[PDB]
Amino acid sequence: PKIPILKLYNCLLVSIQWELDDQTALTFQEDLLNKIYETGANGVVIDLTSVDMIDSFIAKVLGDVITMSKLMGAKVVLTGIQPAVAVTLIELGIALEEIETALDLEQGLETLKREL
Amino acid sequence: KIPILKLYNCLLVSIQWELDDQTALTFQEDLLNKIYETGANGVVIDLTSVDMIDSFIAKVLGDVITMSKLMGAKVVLTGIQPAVAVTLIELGIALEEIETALDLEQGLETLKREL
Repeated sequence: PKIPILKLYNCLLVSIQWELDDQTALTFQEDLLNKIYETGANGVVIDLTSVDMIDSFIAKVLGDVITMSKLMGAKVVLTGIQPAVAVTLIELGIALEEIETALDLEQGLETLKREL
Repeated sequence: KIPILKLYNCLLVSIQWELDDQTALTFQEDLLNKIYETGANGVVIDLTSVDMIDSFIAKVLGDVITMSKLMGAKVVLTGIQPAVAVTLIELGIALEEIETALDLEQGLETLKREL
């Protein structure tokens, strides 16, 4: 079940809306970077509003895809992190300081535009 | 399930899968619910990645557009492929009422302009 990526002008929009799977997150990390490279988008906003909990594997995947996307030249934003997910990100801890984070998808896109 | 994004007062659904008849009704049921929950005035359905479609799914696509109008939301279809265009015409669903655009951004633009 590939997770979709939306291209809106110069931004990539992602919304995860189900329990993530180790095998799925790896495909998502693989797919997002290709989409950045194929489209040359300036910014990505990843929505985890519908993600109840995550594992350490996903946490590392999520942290790496933020770091990798920035290297390819795209500023990244996370939105909708729930308390359960926030705890696991802190506990590894993949709460990278350079994580620009937002409360909601709209706000993240707003923050994304003002950064650029 | 098919994910649906909410940007301000608009719904963006992109179908990057291969949709069977089972998924289409799930989509129809979920989209009409999403409008009612969100209070969205417009929705953009991107069919750019849909290689082909069948007559049954064609019909649900036409019903979704017309049903969402009744709820008060405007529907724009984007990225329809030639193969899909043949099937849509074949059923006769293709009406002047269907508002359509080439890609998601143009479809979203057409939406804001008419609201």
